[PDB]
Amino acid sequence: PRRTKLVFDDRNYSADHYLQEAKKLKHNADALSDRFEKAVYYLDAVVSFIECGNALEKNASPFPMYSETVDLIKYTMKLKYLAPDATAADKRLTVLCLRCESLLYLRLFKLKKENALKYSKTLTEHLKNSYNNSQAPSPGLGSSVTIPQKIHQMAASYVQVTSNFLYATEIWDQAEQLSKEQKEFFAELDKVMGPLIFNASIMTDLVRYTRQGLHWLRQDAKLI
Amino acid sequence: PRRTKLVFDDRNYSADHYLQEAKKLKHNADALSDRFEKAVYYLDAVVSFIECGNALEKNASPFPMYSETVDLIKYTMKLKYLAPDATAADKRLTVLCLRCESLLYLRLFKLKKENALKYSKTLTEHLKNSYNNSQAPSPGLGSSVTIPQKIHQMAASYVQVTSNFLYATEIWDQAEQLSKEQKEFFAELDKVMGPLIFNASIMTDLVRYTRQGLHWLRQDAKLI
Repeated sequence: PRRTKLVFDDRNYSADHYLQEAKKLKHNADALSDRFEKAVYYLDAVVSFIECGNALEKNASPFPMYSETVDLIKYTMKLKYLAPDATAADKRLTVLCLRCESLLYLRLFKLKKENALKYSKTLTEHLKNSYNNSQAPSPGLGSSVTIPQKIHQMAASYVQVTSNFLYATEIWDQAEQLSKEQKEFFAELDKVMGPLIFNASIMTDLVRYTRQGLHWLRQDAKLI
Repeated sequence: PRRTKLVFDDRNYSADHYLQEAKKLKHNADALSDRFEKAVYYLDAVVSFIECGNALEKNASPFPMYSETVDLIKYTMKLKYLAPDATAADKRLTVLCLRCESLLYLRLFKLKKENALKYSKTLTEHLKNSYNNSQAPSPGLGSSVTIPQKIHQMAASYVQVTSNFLYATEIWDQAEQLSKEQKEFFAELDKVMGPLIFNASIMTDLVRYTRQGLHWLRQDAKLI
């Protein structure tokens, strides 16, 4: 097919503009019957939800916005890629979802990574001291520990923030592996848009990459 | 200056070959008097230590090897970049050290990332349950927690593994920021070698990039 590259608007709108545009696209997805046509419009809306979250950061928290669209991405992928009847378009659509989900998880981590590095040093120091203080020393030789409530909650949130990265790495490798089955399609998309970089591509780079991919999918799916 | 690109040997030697070559270069660094000439040879040895660690992975653990050369990288940077008399070569040498330290930290994380994702789910589940079980419920309304020793040590190691990534991200951004002060030098190095990718560049890619950079530094420093 003849490939065309989207011309992207340089205007930066407000979060409400993108949020209202995201809701209209999701409503279009809800009305549709076909799972692929639904999933395309769901990912289209997902891109607009990401734009609204990015608008929040450019204005002055995007964390709830990004978390809730991660949830929508998960629901979106359940519409189709592991199925035996899964088509090459389903796999391509899944790769685009995985790229968004991965980079969104990485953003969720980065928004609270200042907390993570402090907590890491404090937790490491307090865990070694609470373990030593719980175990009675035995001269001539050298089951439940108690910790402060503050250290407990610091541990809980530290696990939560670092988990977001753990998911970002795993989902990124998953996208990297699955694209091997559609190497030609995504080598072309990478050629036109430049490839997404895990630690370097900003939300706008991701938004345009995904929309350009959706453009080609609708062209192959003969949709509007 | 006229830039030349190193021709890299395609032979893959054993860990002992690279380890013995790394020790000889470090001994050369120890004998030298000049801090810059020492630091160049220290980073040269660091590259060979990395090659020995990579040889261990290609053979069949590289974790001690990589951790100990991270330590050598830290000592190496203390020889010079924040100093007021710091030259453009010191800053360039520091960027190369930071690239190695960052990617080595990321490798240290990746070697034990299977433990991290399991521990994340278990810790999250057990922390919420131990916190609820410690706090007495109060009908009509809806300081130190105790945890098993196994959950304690699982938390301790989970912090240790995820920390390695926290350092990798922070040191990578530090390298990214500092190269802005030497944008021309590293735009050229990136052009000849291809740019290092945080989550994608393997150890061999990093080894050659660093050695190519050291080549240019010795050329500008008029050293052998």
